[PDB]
Amino acid sequence: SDSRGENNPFYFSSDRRFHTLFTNQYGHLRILHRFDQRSKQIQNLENYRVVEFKSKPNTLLLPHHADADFLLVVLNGRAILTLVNPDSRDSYILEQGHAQKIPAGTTFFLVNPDDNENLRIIKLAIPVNNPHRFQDFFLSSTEAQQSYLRGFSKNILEASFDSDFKEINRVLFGEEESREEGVIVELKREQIQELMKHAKSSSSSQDEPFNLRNSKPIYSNKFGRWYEMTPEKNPQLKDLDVFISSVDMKEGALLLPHYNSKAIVIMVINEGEAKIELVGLSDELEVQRYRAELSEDDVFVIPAAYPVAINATSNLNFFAFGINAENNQRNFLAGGKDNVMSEIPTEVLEVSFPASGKKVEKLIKKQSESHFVDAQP
Amino acid sequence: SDSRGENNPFYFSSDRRFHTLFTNQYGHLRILHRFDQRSKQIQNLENYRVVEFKSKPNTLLLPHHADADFLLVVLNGRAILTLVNPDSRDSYILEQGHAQKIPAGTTFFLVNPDDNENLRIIKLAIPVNNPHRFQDFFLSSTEAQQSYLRGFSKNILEASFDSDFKEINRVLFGEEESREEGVIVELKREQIQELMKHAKSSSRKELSSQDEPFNLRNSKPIYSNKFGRWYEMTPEKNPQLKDLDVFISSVDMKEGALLLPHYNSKAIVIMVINEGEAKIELVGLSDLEVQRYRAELSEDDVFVIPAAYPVAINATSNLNFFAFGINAENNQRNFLAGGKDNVMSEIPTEVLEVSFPASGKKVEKLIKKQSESHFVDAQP
Amino acid sequence: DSRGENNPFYFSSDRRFHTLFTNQYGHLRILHRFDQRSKQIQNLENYRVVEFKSKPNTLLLPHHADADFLLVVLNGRAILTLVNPDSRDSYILEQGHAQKIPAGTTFFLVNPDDNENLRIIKLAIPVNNPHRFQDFFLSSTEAQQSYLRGFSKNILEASFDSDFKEINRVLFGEESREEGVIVELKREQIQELMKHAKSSSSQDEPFNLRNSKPIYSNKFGRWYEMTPEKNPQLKDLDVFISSVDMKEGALLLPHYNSKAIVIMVINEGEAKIELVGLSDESLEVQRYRAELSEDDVFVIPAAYPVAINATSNLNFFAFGINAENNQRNFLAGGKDNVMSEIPTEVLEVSFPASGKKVEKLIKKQSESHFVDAQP
Ligand SMILES: [Ca+2]
Ligand SMILES: [Ca+2]
Ligand SMILES: [Ca+2]
Repeated sequence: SDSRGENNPFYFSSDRRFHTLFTNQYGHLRILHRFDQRSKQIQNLENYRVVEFKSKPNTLLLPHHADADFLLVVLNGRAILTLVNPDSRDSYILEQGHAQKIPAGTTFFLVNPDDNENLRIIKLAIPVNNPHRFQDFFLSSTEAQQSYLRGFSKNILEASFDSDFKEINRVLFGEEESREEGVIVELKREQIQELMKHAKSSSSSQDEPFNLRNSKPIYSNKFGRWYEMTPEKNPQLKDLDVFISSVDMKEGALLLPHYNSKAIVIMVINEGEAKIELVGLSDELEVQRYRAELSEDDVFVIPAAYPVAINATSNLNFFAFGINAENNQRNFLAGGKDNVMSEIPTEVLEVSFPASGKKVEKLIKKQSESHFVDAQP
Repeated sequence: SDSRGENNPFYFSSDRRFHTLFTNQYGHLRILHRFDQRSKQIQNLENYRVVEFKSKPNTLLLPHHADADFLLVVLNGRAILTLVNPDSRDSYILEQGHAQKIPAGTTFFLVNPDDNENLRIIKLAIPVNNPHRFQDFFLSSTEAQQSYLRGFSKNILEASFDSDFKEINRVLFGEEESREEGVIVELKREQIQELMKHAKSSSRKELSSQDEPFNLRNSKPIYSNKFGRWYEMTPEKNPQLKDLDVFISSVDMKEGALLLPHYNSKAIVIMVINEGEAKIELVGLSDLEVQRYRAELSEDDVFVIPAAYPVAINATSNLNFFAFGINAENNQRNFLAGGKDNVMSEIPTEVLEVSFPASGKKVEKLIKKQSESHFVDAQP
Repeated sequence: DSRGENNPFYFSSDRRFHTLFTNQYGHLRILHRFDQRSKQIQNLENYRVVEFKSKPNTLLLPHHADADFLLVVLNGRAILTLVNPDSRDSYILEQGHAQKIPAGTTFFLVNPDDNENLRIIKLAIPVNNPHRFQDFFLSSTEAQQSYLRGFSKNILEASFDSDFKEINRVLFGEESREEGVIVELKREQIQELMKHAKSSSSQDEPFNLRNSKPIYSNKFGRWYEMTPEKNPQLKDLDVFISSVDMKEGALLLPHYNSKAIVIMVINEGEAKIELVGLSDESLEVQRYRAELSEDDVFVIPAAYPVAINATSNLNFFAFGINAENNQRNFLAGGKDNVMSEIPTEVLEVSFPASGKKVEKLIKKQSESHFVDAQP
């Protein structure tokens, strides 16, 4: 009666739950299948899309903008993010863990300055025109796509650029100098240098990128570490009412059963393997079990209030976006810290469970560690 | 053009428009049929649900949390509301009229500390995961439901509680019969008093804390006379209400009293009958003739007054109803008769002259005939 | 290529409006639902647009609607009176004036001019149902019963403290009732409620974007714009308003609004508009074109590139939804040209020609925003 694997509606595997928007020899862009189409239980995520981006060393994703706000996050590798504005531009160096909100319609390009490592990015998108999807407008002209400038008539273009259409087509379109093949190209090492010296490394600005990784972990012991930034801590995060998390776990570590009070969590596996257990209510009852094994790039959604537990089967790190973030309270159901069960009066425990109240409190204090424990032990 | 009784889409009778979520000898929890499913004319109430809870003396609603924001209101009686947080807990004693916003996901339990009076509660619910409904997660293990802790596997449970499953199952699940029968149990006085010790009181004389239970009945009525009185708290005056953009009303009317025709400018009102009976007249527009919506209201019935729709209420017995005003911010109640808050009496003569058949003279005259305000006698 | 009536972003005065009421003294029309014509602008589903036109010395009878209104005077003059529970406020509205009318506010409208017509466009935000609103007229005419008629004899008698007969005579009169919701007033009358009114909570009264410094301005056109960050009423609605003047033969350079969904209407004149979308295997652009005439409405989705040719002297007004911090990115010219902010190395690979050449072309056009439609 359990919902496991690809039958688990909260599981979005990279193997079967993504759609490739673009892919070539240098990298790819993939968009996660819609949340609400997979399950009505997370219908309120219908206004969010998730994009995964990967590109090989010394690559560049060409200038483009979208009718969607983006909360870009670097899961693995390093990158140069340049936001191009109407009368200025800003380049930033994003290290693993760095996040940055990109207002909708902001033209931008991305570089993987690393000479040997791939760049992996996870991006939360909030569409503007249609609540369920957005469009990527590439200003560039490649064999894979026409520049949107091509949408204007000859007369408009000639009067706009104060030039003959033959020069315009020759220089910008190349649709009788040759154009690149796709929206992800490889740059010469020297070129990466020029772009690199102009970028600014992040050392909570309303604009500049931030790294939750270099803040004090909210939870930290021998089995795991948990970094988290909330809208209370960051203005970009407050605008989106979203919190972000980055958690490390050693092989054999267990993230104890817990539930987020009001936040809907979208998590992604950065590296490692994990077994996750989610509890829902069956459908005047009985609990509905949702199980899944997560691997690199897999996405999983933890609905607000649904109890959850994660067992790391290998060293692991996962990232998470918390929707409806403001004042979320993480309620643990075991351990000696943030444990809501330990906050219930003896008299209430007496009637809430079969055994006596004192017999329940005794069992509750058994586990002396908090948040992360030995999966065995 | 007269939709009345159970054919009135804005009427949600206690009799046919509720679904029982749980019921037993000590009390029951019911949820109103979805608003949007009844009428597209109130489509924007789709993200709201309404729950009615009623329990006997000395009872307790076991600890649980829900994926929905709650605006809990004690319609009748008194209760101890305890909010159990990750690392602490707060208890409050709620007298009739008290309201408190319970953030989504907050584990809480509820007790009727009164020895002879029932506890009647009405909750405005705003679901988080799905806009149309929420789930109730009970931590307890009873014959009626499994603890959500059961959803986890034995290995996770053992590791989590650092104990053998044999013990865990016996202590928390047990499926002699040690478990209670349902999610609402009866407690002994000693237990009640013990759950009362740290419970805080609002105390009108004291200085209130914006994040704790508040009672609109301890404030000065906005309207008040021989026939009825109206208490009201708005988001402008309360942060909990502001976060929800909702106002709350508590209206007292004596038998034979008429609540004059009026309309709320922008708030969509969900009203519920606390005690008594009344006849309601709501005015809508047909798809230009007017469309009439009438209903006879009694205890626990819910009725929706769409924003801008004119409405009048006639109390056929002493009455008290409570109301939730959605899209509340800066709402302006426009009365259509009487000598106060009457929008008509604010229309220049020349405009009244062409607006109605008679001269602006005769019209302004008919307007000033009623010297009462808000509440008048229903049978002069 | 989608053009004319086949362009889903084009909402013509000729066939995309529905008349709510019309008589010899004026009419009220509401635009067909945006989302019903195109899913590309589904997020405009909670908005409606109404066009109001009344001749000299007319009055729109007192009424209220379960919808927030942002009323704009396209052409003409007007007296807007907001009738509250315990008071009333009259405002003189000149061409270009805008005023927000909170939902449920009873108001009446007068065209005090002797010859000029009153033309208004209203942005509406429904309260009870997201897709439409109800207009409640207090008045009693041959076209509509007063909503008071909805209450019973007993309620009415007790409410007004009078026998029904008098009530039914003074208010309903099914010395008779007018023909419709728009009536003509004698000059004497106009003068009356005219002198009471007030022209030119301060930041809660009508405002006029044309009394501000144009954001862009030259010999070919000028652009007046008021955003949420400059007006409280606009901030509540998260809407910006625009008034653009263009002389015949002028070209508004290719550009796009970063996050604002724009609803524009042609006040006077005619224009040619070119919008760029994407088709949905080389990815091709989708061209949306149309000729915009008086009262026509056209929607520019956020992020969609657009350009406009004024084929006659022209003025258009626009509503910007999701306005907060909108960034208008121009794609040519000197000022606000995002292409000129792209580094040489990046341009080098984004286009066929070399970076230096791309840069040379981009700088060829030294003029900004508005230019002559001639190279
Ligand atoms: Ca027990
Ligand atoms: Ca008359
Ligand atoms: Ca090139």
